[PDB]
Amino acid sequence: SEISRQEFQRRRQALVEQMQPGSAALIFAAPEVTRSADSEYPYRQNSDFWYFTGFNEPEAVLVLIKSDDTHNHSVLFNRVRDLTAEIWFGRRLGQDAAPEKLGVDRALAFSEINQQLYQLLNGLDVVYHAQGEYAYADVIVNSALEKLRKGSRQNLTAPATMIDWRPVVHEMRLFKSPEEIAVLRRAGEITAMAHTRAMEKCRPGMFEYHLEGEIHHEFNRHGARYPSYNTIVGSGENGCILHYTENECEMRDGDLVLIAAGCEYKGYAGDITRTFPVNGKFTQAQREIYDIVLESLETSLRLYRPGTSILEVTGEVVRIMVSGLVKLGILKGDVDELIAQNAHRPFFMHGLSHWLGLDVHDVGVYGQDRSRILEPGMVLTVEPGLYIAPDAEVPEQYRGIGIRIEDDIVITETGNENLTASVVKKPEEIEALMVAARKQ
Amino acid sequence: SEISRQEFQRRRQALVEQMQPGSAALIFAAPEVTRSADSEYPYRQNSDFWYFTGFNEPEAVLVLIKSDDTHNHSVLFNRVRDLTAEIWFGRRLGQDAAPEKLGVDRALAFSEINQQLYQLLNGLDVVYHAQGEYAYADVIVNSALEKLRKGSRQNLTAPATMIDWRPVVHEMRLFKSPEEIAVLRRAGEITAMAHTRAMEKCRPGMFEYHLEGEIHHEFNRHGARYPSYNTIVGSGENGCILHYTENECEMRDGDLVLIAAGCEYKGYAGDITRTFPVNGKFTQAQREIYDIVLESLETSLRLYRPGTSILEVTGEVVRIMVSGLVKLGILKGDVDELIAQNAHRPFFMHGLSHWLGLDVHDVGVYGQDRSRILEPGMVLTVEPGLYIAPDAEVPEQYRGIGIRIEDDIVITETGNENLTASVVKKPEEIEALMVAARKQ
Amino acid sequence: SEISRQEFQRRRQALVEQMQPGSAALIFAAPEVTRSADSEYPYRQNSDFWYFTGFNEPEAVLVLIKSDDTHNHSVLFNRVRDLTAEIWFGRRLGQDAAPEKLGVDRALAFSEINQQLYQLLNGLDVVYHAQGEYAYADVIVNSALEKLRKGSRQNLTAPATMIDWRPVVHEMRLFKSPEEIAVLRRAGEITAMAHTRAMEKCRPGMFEYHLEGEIHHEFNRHGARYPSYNTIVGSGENGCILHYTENECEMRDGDLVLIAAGCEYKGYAGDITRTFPVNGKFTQAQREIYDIVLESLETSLRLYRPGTSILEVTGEVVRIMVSGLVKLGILKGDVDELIAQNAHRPFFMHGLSHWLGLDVHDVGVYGQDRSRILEPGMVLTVEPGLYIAPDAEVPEQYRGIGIRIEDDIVITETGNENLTASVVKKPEEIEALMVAARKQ
Amino acid sequence: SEISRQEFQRRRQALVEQMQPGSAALIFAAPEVTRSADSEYPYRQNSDFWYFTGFNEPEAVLVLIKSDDTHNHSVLFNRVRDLTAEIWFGRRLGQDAAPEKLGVDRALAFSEINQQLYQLLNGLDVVYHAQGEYAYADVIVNSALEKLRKGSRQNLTAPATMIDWRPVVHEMRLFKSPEEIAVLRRAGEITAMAHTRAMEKCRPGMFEYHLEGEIHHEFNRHGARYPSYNTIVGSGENGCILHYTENECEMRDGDLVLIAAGCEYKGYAGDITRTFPVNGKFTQAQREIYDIVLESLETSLRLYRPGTSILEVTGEVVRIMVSGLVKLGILKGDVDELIAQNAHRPFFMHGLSHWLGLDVHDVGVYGQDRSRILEPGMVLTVEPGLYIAPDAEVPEQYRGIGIRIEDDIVITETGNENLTASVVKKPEEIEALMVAARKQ
Ligand SMILES: [Mg+2]
Ligand SMILES: [Mg+2]
Ligand SMILES: [Mg+2]
Ligand SMILES: [Mg+2]
Ligand SMILES: [Mn+2]
Ligand SMILES: [Mn+2]
Ligand SMILES: [Mn+2]
Ligand SMILES: [Mn+2]
Repeated sequence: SEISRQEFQRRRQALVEQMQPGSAALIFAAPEVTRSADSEYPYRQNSDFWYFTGFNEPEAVLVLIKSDDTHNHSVLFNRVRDLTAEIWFGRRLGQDAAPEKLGVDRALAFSEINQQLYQLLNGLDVVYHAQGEYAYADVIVNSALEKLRKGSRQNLTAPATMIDWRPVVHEMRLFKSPEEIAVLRRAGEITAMAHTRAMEKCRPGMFEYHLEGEIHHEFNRHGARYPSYNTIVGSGENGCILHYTENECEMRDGDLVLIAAGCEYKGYAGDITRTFPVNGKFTQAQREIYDIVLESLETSLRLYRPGTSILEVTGEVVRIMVSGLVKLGILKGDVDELIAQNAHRPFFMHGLSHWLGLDVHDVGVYGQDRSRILEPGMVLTVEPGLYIAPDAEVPEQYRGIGIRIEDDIVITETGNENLTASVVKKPEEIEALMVAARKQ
Repeated sequence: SEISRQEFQRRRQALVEQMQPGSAALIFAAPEVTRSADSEYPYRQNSDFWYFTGFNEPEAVLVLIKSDDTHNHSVLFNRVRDLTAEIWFGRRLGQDAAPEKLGVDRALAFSEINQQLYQLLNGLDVVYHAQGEYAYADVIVNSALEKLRKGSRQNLTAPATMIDWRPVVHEMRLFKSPEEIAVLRRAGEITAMAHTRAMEKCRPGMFEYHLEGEIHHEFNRHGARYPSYNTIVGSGENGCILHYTENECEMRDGDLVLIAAGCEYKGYAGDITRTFPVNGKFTQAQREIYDIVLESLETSLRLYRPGTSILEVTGEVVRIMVSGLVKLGILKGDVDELIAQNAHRPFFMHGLSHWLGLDVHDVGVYGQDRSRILEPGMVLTVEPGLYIAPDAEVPEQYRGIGIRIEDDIVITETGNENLTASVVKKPEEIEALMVAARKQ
Repeated sequence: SEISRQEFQRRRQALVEQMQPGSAALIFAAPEVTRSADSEYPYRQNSDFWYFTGFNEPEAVLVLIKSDDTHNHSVLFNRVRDLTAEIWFGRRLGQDAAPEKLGVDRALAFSEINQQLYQLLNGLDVVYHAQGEYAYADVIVNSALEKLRKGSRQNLTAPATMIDWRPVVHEMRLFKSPEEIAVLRRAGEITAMAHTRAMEKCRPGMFEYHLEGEIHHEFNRHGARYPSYNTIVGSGENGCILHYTENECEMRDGDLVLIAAGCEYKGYAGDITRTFPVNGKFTQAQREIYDIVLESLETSLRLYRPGTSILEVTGEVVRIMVSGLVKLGILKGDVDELIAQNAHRPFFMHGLSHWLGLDVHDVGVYGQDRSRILEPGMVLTVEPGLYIAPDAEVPEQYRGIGIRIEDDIVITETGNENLTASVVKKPEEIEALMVAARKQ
Repeated sequence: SEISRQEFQRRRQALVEQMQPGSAALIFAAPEVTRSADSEYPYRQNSDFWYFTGFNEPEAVLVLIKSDDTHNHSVLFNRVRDLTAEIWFGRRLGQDAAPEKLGVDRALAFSEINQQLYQLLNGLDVVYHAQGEYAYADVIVNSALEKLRKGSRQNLTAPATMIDWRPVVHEMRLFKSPEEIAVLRRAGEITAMAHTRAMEKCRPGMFEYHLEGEIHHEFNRHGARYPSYNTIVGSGENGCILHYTENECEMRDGDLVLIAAGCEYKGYAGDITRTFPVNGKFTQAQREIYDIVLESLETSLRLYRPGTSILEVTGEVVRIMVSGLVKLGILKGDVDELIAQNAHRPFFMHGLSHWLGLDVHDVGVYGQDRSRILEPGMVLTVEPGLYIAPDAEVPEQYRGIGIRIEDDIVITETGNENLTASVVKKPEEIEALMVAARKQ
């Protein structure tokens, strides 16, 4: 699946619909980024710029002008075409093709932006700009307003009101359209297929990085060239470190392995976590921690629906975890007291769920302590985990265990749809998958 | 292979050996880098910082102080240890472990650098600093010198002489040690193995990006997690674009495919280019252009040795190319005149060779028009190419063809060693390899 | 006269009255300014900061917070008291005295501003700030908003709307109160008294700078320590240069001298220009140019009233000037055509009138081509001039003559009040004043 | 007196004589400076720029290039001429006149500096630059070096060594030439004449600022338009504040008045302090403190000579002060112990002497605790003072007294010359001068 021109158009109109009359919205592209010396990282367009343009070039600015409640138009600044530059660093849209390709009214050369932008802004009342987002953008916008302010003898005037569009735009991205969901559904399928391959490929003696390569190859072959975030393969005690990306260790028979990987497909992010035995068979100590994390996930998946919140479902997961850990002797005392003492926090120290979208940790307001009432169209992760440090004062068999199980869901009219259930998580189904592969 | 502690030590002493008495050299680490929102790219240490420390953390500064011709010592500023931070973003060396692990005399907290650095610099005559390399570094160094200048009532004084260490350090990196060469030799083997796999895997109907995934998987499985540069898979007319990285097109039976990929192994870069038929069989038009590019490579490999230069070997390649193109009717006129008219340049528009090392386009002085006399220990690429644009006024059969063949060599006492000959380039050996794979 | 506490209070309330509910206005003080090395210029408070505080310290910020339509309060950040610092660089208000002295609700240490300001702004909808006014201020405000934006996990939120208060505040300053006018009336008397002294003191052989010293001494003795702008004493051909401040030349018998000086009294600016013979007797050529400039001034003073504009009165002055210059042969042709050709502009090349107040070139909107309808309370200068360059192609006797006559007026309910008529401008009254002094 | 072209030439050659072969020295002019809105302070050229050019324009850069030990030349960047701009903001030298007027080899337009400077610097080994002196200068120089560094394919190269010229240039300014001394001698005469006038004019009932106006008028009439520093008139308890410039108080019969004023004449600074009774007659308590300060000055003036130091003469002054204060009961205990306890410091808390020159607090190295051996040609102030705070626990009659007496001297071959003895300081000679004036 993909995002059509029509959808990019609707999004711009949805934004403009909310802008005041006599205003201009300025959305800048991401700068290129050095990796070392003159070699650069693969380009990643700014998410908000991408959201409105589907245009993957740097040195580009969308300008949406609203004259009144029925009049508005779009100017794109982008790089001019250049034979030399393209024979080297590759094709560019240019100005001729831009209006038709991107559905914008006008297209001007980025090199002229300092001589043009202030003219577009002259006489307006409001300018919507994301201050401090990019330095070069602030330079451009401040430079344009200075011309207008100091140029009253040339009958210029600056908009006196600047407004952050980020709250507005991020509220928009918080609610996914059917097109967005179809794309995310596929990023789900692709990411899940990679996690299955990792489970099937893993043998003791392989390195954590070998499963990374397997996952990335799978993303790639389905047309998801880059991951959504730096992949984590934490075997053994490395699984207790939430952002472990060294992936440098030999995987040992007896250890668990926590794999956290996500693809980026048409800009949208998959994000799955699966934990499993390197030797294909859970031990009793591993099962005892795993069944608690799994029940937390399965209950959350039953509970997530419109009307509830992340805060609320989290309360149910806390209860499941404290109760489970008491029964294992990892915690001692009354369950209810232990909850009010947050006794779980040394072992489960992150949130249950985050928004998912163009960014893996997606934009949108959570509300105080994530108490926001969920509504259909919201996409989020469900990711309970338990992490018992190597030197935790608990029964020995639980020390140095890190387990997380993460799924991606979308809130629907009567509950949620699970986008990542195509990769197994029930421990017997994991063990069966892995036994199958060792045959073949 | 790898780089030992001893080697990192020697390098620092080699630098200090050249510093003046009463001086301090300041080498800063690379900053982390955003990819989108709060997710970051995989960390890539500054090459010069890596060269002297083998230390892959940000927020770290090497300070080498030379008191006189026999007295000198090293202070490392690096991040302090922090349980919380490491449970999240992963392990850190800290100050306790640093002196022993990295072979430095002292280790201080980066957070204290503003309160400490000016003390280290007080009373010196010279400070070696790479101005404009990183903004945060310039802020730190300028801030330290301002304290010293304005603090004469506290008996402080600033070094009045600042010197760029980059010329000195890059001259050092231009000459590889036996350890460096062993590492580069393996980056050669790994990169070559990937290009062979790409040749064996390619079928018509596959996308350019599918061969990218095959190459990256191969790098990964040999412990080269990231490439040295953004991989190019240019099939058909896409091969005429020198930095084509979209890799988005279906590969067609009849087209050639130019694959330019390199691994990064222990920090050092492989860089290979191979061009071949998507269907495993060169056409006559393809052979006619390929044999010219290949003869250029084979002659260059015979000629490269101590005493000659890149400029000089390039002259021989120009002659081979002009002569070849005349015989095909791509160029008309006297060969010698055509050379003095640079008639080849529309078709071969980049250099023959670049330095290779910690950076793929490696540091070191080429001399005017790359006329520098080569010496043993120099590592460089040999990469002739011919690119006939789709709309070139030449016989039709040559239009839209892009061919390059690149090998990595090291200059030795009596010639060069080819690090990448383990992947085939003779057209019959390419066709044989590909026929073999299609069986299976 | 002076400005009371009550007036400073009213001004703040007038500003707040116009702010939106749930907003904060941030007004910063001027930075100290180096003259050479470590010696600084006399401090000059930012006019807008002065306008609301009457507080002549740097490192100070007024914060006016509007909670709703009946609730609002003021926090002043200012420098803490310090015995050492004051024994050196002089007294400071501190925080204890500030609420009572300046009539503000709270007073905090400027050194704490980064730790406090974001707390004041948390949860508001609008912040009024003058962007690009001072660099240190922008750093402070951007820093405060970044904390609030990135701090949603600490239940912080930034105002999404920033608004320039300058248009609002400058509209306020455009209309002077009775207190302001009494002060300006005295700045008028003082400035006029200086121009009379200059006329009485001038002999041929004195230098232009000697009359500067006389003027400044007069300002000083009436308690106007500094001038409003750099004083101009342009004798002879130096009078053709509108901002001639070298004042370095010997004044010659036969030349005219244009003196443009203004005092600064309680922050408010006088601005007078008078031109006169260095030898106390106008020649015929001087009278012929002088009578045109004078009639322009006298007619303008009759015409200036509520209902008309500067543009309109300027049209009458153009007519007077073109007609006068035709009769002298300086211009040739029909008067009406010459006006439509702007034939006067080589000789009268600046505006007739500028707003006067806390700044000599005072704030407030002129409207296109200064067409704004005048209203009572507006203070402005009336300053026609004619400047015949030394090499102008006109009759010899007019070359190298520069004459301007400037008065300060305030628009009243039925016309204007002249604040500077206490210094003579009729040529016979100038000559009489000067003859009297020579006795002284 | 004044500074000739020849002297400016010698100074440049003296600098070049010390530069390395293959180097360029870059000396930038001062930027204009805002006072309020669009009105600016009187221009004050950077002292070091003035020192080598005698050129009082902004947007100007001296470039001294040293090719070898006998070859060197000067390029001045300065503002181009412009009719419009000069008819407004006044005359400019331009490029045509500059070589002859300023004795430089070449003169280029400042507007071209970014396109030219890097060409001048290309291929050099050293560039002398004052980093952090002015922001615009650092931008220019960093910009020029970046072009050269990144432009090796255009056979450019940057000087790898940057050196601060300030230590070198300030050592030069520390030793005044006969021309400089003649100028300083006159700045002495002028400043002294102002202090005499202040003594003769002062009556009780006058304000501190009235004597400021008298002093400035005197500076002005001798052709010293601006003071060297912000004038201090501290009567009564205001005299205990070392940098008291409010000068806002009525001068009371019975109080002392400390006047600290200095002129700026041809760029060079006078700096005199005199203290005296507002009513022309010292009381006994005033005499008792005054005679200690005066004996300190008179002994210092006998002692200052080549071979001694400021530190050393200061030791003698400490002894005089401690002994004097003991005899008055202001200090109790053994004199020698009290000295080793620095018991004087609450009452005499600044240095005895500072370098004087183009800056009042002039450049040049003092050595640790001002221990530098004095040599002929050094110009410095001699300024002992005693300041008894209003709430000091000492006999009542001494509280709230501030007395300083400052003279300017130049070290000669066999002692010093007093430049400011033309204004009286013996108390009977003060009282006589003041009685004479009252007749006016
Ligand atoms: Mg265990
Ligand atoms: Mg073809
Ligand atoms: Mg004349
Ligand atoms: Mg007393
Ligand atoms: Mn997640
Ligand atoms: Mn290459
Ligand atoms: Mn005026
Ligand atoms: Mn002094």
